[PDB]
Amino acid sequence: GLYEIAPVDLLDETLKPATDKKQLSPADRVFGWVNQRGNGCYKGQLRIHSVTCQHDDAIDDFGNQNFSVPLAILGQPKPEQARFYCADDRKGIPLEDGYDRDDGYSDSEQGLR
RNA sequence: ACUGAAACUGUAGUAGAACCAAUCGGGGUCGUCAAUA
Repeated sequence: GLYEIAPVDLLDETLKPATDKKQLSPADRVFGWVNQRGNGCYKGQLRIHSVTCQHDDAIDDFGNQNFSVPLAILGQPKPEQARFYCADDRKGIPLEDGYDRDDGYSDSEQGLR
């Protein structure tokens, strides 16, 4: 089945990425913005630079240069798990327990988490 | 019912001044998929 509402519709227009120079939120000013939908960009007011490691032997060679630990499974996020990614309110409150999956992206008064 | 002759369209003059190839982005991470018996 398909849920009835697309997740973009469960996000408020004031929380979506900014579409114009006048709707720049704090991080869009501090870190800057480029409009993904048209003209409009802003150079960020915050620049990170001069990263230096202090420790010379900072890297854990696990024993030999050829050793390698196999690293769990980093799976892809699956927002289809509406009980994990969907919120019962635009306050971000979780879905209620015990309801069937169709409850998920179900009403416009639902929110994203 | 006696051709005028002779005469450099040339001389001077910087396609140039100003303009940031640049703005935003963690090499990141979980549950789905199939439909019957």
